[PDB]
This record gives sequence, structure tokens and C-alpha cells, in this order.
Amino acid sequence: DRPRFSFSIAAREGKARTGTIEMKRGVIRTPAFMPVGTAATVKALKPETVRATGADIILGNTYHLMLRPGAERIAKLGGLHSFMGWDRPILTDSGGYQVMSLSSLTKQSEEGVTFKSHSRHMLSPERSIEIQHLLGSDIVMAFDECTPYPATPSRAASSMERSMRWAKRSRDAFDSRKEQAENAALFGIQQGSVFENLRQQSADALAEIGFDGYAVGGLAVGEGQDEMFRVLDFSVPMLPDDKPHYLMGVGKPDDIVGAVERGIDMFDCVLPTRSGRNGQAFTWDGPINIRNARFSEDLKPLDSECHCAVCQKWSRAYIHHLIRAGEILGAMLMTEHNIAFYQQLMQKIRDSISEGRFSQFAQDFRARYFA
Amino acid sequence: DRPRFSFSIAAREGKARTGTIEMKRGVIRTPAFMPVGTAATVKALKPETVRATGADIILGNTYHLMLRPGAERIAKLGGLHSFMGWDRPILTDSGGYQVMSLSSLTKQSEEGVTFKSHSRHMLSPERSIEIQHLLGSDIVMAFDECTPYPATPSRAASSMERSMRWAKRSRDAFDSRKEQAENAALFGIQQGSVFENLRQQSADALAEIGFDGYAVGGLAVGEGQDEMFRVLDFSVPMLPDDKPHYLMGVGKPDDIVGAVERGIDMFDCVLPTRSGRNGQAFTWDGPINIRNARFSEDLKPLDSECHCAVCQKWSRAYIHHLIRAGEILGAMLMTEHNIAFYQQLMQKIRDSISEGRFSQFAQDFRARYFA
Ligand SMILES: CNc1nc2cc3c(=O)[nH]c(N)nc3cc2[nH]1
Ligand SMILES: CNc1nc2cc3c(=O)[nH]c(N)nc3cc2[nH]1
Ligand SMILES: [Zn+2]
Ligand SMILES: [Zn+2]
Repeated sequence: DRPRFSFSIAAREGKARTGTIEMKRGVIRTPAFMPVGTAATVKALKPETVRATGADIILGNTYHLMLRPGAERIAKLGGLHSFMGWDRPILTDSGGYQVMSLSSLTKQSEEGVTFKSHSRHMLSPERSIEIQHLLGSDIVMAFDECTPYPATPSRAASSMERSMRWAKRSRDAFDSRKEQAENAALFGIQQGSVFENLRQQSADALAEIGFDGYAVGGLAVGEGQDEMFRVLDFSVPMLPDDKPHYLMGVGKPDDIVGAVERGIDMFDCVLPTRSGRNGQAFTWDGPINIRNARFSEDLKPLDSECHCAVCQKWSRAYIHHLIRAGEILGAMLMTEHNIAFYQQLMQKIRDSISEGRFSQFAQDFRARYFA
Repeated sequence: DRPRFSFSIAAREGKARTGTIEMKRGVIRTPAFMPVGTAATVKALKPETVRATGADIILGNTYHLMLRPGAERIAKLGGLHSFMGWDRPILTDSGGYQVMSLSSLTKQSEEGVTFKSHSRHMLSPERSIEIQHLLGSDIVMAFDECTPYPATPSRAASSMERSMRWAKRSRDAFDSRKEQAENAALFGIQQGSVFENLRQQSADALAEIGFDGYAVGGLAVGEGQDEMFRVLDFSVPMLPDDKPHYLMGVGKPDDIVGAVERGIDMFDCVLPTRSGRNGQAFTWDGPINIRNARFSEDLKPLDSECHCAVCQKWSRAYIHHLIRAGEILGAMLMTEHNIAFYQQLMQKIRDSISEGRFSQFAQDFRARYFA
């Protein structure tokens, strides 16, 4: 039987790595992309379809689920996996980002955050870890504070310091719950905004506590790719090399490629799902907007090489019609293709690292995607 | 290879019949229920899922498709079957009902109908048959006038007489188009409102022209079940016994059972799809509204006996959550279950007629469904 958690690196190229995380509910191939399933569903897909595209793990959210249908309710119904019909690993964010993003009123303190639902609710490190336990998450995220961008050095520091205190509280809450400690994994989240010294302090604090994996927090919050990449350049090497590195909320295909070049192993974002429903399809020649009139009579599949079931069977012209009509099948087909594209991107990344030709792959990918 | 059209009756019980229609694109088991696919999609289902529920044939609409994406456009793209990915028979309504139902302004004449889209457009018997040819419909409906309910005898008569003139025009248009005449079938539509003498005149006119099948038009337009059944009692026996009888727009499960008792072989309605998206699930114990709070923690499947993939895998509690959240997967799961339920109803009807126990089935079905 598989262990609670084991990360193994099979191949490297520069700072890039490829390997596997073994957990009780399954193996995760890295670098990994996690489709987002915020309301206990990956929007417009059955879990079997999510799996058929190649996903090994999906992301859920402490924030949305604690509000609807409720964490205790999900536990009473047998946990998130049983509830939504996904039997493989699930990573859950801790709520700290979403509360500050989506809540109408918030009160922040050293204890945690109180907020008004988009009734009043509270989140603290202890309550966050508890909710993630009630959901039955396999990868639990520490409860942190995502520092807004831009931040002054003093505010970035104060924020990061609070997040490190909360990281220790998260660790202790997780370890106190024997069933959770034995069956799930806990990741810490590095903060520090764009400042190298604060990123270093945060990495040191997280490593002293000790986690199963380390996320780079506080990015993909408006800073732009050049700045994100600059911060990754110095931040990722600060993290323990032998554990996974997770870049929260990233991202566009080129962001993923560059982040892997910088040592990131795990990704999530709503882009393929959300923009799929809005008419944007990913292709190896760059994104297209299927709503455009130029596709009304185009018999080609969304992408000429894609192996997904959508590209096997339906034309751009048909999907154009569905999305213009507001048909649910349009959302379904666009989302399945985009998630499949993301998984094919991760497979090409993994295979190119394993073969020592990832640098070449990145160059070829960009030349074509941005032609 | 299969013929253009052959209807064979395998078993009878009273006025009820069970059998098959063989067409080039497939066999249709009767009595048959046709899921409705008005915008070139059965809402929220891939065609493989429509087939997996047991459907042999689906319904499309001259009216919606001629407006979006356009009949000529669909023909240029290879026809409706290729466009939407359904390779089995498709029946198309002729537009005469939908124009009067959905258009904002209409001008009616002996030539046809001109209307404003929900730009100006025209429909006539000739143009309707042509559009159904461009779509590549397998069962083409004559272009008729659906008499509003209630109608006075004089207006019902005038309307029915016009429909019979249009039925002959429909026949001639269809026969003039060699490819259509050789590969598709043409059904006539009986009119006459609730009046026995007008129903008889219309049946006689349609039989004199000669059609592959006969629809009972002008019902399911507000008259209620008692009156519908009373009109079917005398109207269906007027139609040729050796051809299929199609009751347009029916209906609720009990309406289907009673209509089969009265000699109907074919059905369509938006109820399972549309009401599925709205939260109504069909069960052998009657419909339920999955939005109701009583289902928030109910671990049972939608229906306790249903063999569909939704009932194999997900709880009422989960689907309740999805529909309350407005999630697309909720529409998907509710629609698949309801279409599957309708197909299971038709299978039970067919098997009970084949075994000479349809009367008993109808009685048992009602006792439980209305308990
Ligand atoms: C879409 N962009 C994005 N940046 C993020 C940062 C964090 C972060 O710093 N902390 C936690 N807990 N979640 C996050 C989620 C993010 N999502
Ligand atoms: C939902 N109820 C319903 N009654 C109908 C009658 C006709 C009818 O008399 N003619 C044609 N062409 N379509 C029809 C579609 C119907 N749909
Ligand atoms: Zn594809
Ligand atoms: Zn079912």
C-alpha cells in the first residue's frame, strides 16, 4: 500500500524536476496541474471526465465549502471525496486568500479573521485545519495571510511574521488530530511579498517547523510575469529541495513553463475552466476566442494536435454555435478541452525533463504559442 | 441494409402497440420517447450520454435552427447529424407551432407565415420542407397550423382545412426532392381541435395524400389531460393502423401511459430536460424537487430503482447542493437522470405490451406514482 506521503524526484534539468508524490489515495505526477473544484465540482465536468483528461489531483477551497454546503455537513455525508465522487487526492486551500478576496466585511487579528459571507463566520489556523479535516483533504494548506500587492517592506514583514506564527499554529493543530496526521499531508506557505530577505526569513521559519511540501504564496496577485519570475528566481531555491514546491494560483501556460524552469512542481488556476466557459480555448498556437465570427464555419477541431475527446469529435463551428447560444454543452466541451490541454502541457513538460530536453521544449513551445 | 422506412408491429394489447421503425440511420423501438434538441443539442448532455440513456431518436426544430445557426450553414457544414455528433435518426418539427409560439410579430396567409425573430423571416410548406432537407432530418414533419385552444368550430374548421392544403403542398415538396424522398420519411399532422367531425375530415385528407406516419397535432396546448384523452379516444382510431402515431409535445409520464393506452407510438417533450435543470427529478414514487431542504442530507440516489449512471454514483444531497449553487454539473446530472427515467418508462411500456400485461403495468404505475 502507498504511504501517507512520499515525494521522489526521478529526473532534473537545471532547476526543473520531474517525479511523483505517493499518497494513500493515489500517485501525483509532477510537475502537476490541479483543476480547481471550488464548490465541490470542477465546473461542467463529471469527475470521470476530469480524470480522463489526465488530472491526478484536484483543488478544493476551505472558504467556499465552509459556507456552502458546510464543512460539518460534508463530514456527516462521508467527506468531500464521497460527496463529489472523486476518489483521488484533493488539495484544499486554507481560506486565508479567499476570505480577503471575496468577503464583504472582514476583521483581522492575531487570532484569525472574522468575515461576512458573500451571516458572520470565523477562520483561525485551528478552525481552518479543522475544516480541512472535516472535508477529508489529502493535502492540507497552512492558514496564512496573503500580503496584498504592492506592499511596503514594513507591512510585508509584519504580515509574513504573522503568517509564520500561524504556520506553527497550523502545524500543531494538524499534529494534534491523529487521524489527520496519519492520513493527510500539510504544506507551509512562504510569504514576504517581493522582498528577498523576507522570503528568506519565511523559508527559514517554515523549514524549522517542518512541512511535507512548501508553497510560494503571495504571487499571482497583480505583479505581472517579469516580477513573478524575478521573485521565483531567488525564492524557490530557499525552500527544501527534497519536498514539493507549489506555486499558488498560477497560471497561464507560459507562466507554468517559466515557473517549472524555476523549480516549481505544482500549479492550480481557474483559467482553463473559467475562460473555457467564456469562449477562450487554448491551442499550441496560442489561445483563441471561439465566439469570434471567423469560427462560424470552421470544421477543424479546437486544436489540430490535441488528443482530447472534444477534438476527436466536434468542430470549432459547432462549439462556436453552442457558446454563442449560451448552451451548457458549450461550457462542457470548452472546459474538457482546456483541462485536457493543460494536462497535455504538463505531460510534455514531464517527458521533456525526463529526457533532458526541457530547455528545448520551452523554447519551441514559446516560438509557436506566441508566433 | 435497412430500408428508408419500415414500421412493424410486434405485439398489441387493446389499442396499445409495440414494435420498431427501421430507417437508414437506425432502429427506433416503439412506443418511443424523443429527447428534445432544439438548438442542435439535448441540453446539458453529450450525444453519447443521450444514447446511453436508451434514446433511439431525438427531436430538432426547423424554427430555432433556421434562425441560429441557419439551415444553409448547417448544410454547408455537413448536416445536423455531423454538426452535433448524433448519427441516429432525427425527427424535425416543421416550424408551424414554434413560429406562433415564440415569434414577436407574425403575418399569416395561405402562402405561409412571415415573422420577426425572437430580422424578418418566412416559412411556407415549401420552405419548411427545404429547411428540413438542409438539416438532413430523417423524419420530416408536414408544415401545419396548430389551432389555438380553445377554438370555435368554425375557426377550427378553417384552420384544419388550411393545414390539409399545406399537407398536400408538403407532400409534393418532399417528393420533388429526390434525395430527400429516397432517404427520409414524411409524417402528416392531423388537426381539428377537439371536434370529432373535423378530426375525421383531417384523418381522411391525410390518408388520401398518404404519409409514412401520422401525428396528432393541436393537443398539449392547455386543454388538460381529461380533454386530451377524450380527443385521443376518437382521433387515434381514425388514423391508418399500420403506420406510426405521434402525439406532438406529450408529455408527463402519466400522459404518456394513457396516450399509449389510446394507440400512440411516439412522444416528445421538454419536461425531463427543462424541469431537470429547474430541480424536478422524476421517480417511480412521483416527481421530487431536489432544491427542497429535506434533501440536504439525503444520501439516497434520486430514485431507488433507477439504473442510470447518476443514481449509481451520486446522492440527492450532492445534487441538491449543485442545483442550489447553480452549478452546471447539477443540470447535467438532473437531465441525464430524467432522460434515463423517461427511457426506462418507455422500456417498461414496451416490455409490458409484449408480455400482454400493459393494463396491469399502467395500474401499478399509477398507484405508486400518485400514492
Ligand atoms: C490566483 N492567484 C492566487 N495567488 C494566491 C496566493 C495565495 C496565498 O498566498 N495564500 C493562500 N492561502 N492561497 C493563495 C491563493 C492564490 N491565488
Ligand atoms: C408542447 N405541446 C405541443 N403541442 C404541439 C402541437 C403541434 C402541432 O399541432 N403542430 C406542430 N407542427 N407541432 C406541434 C408541437 C406541439 N407541442
Ligand atoms: Zn482538445
Ligand atoms: Zn437515475
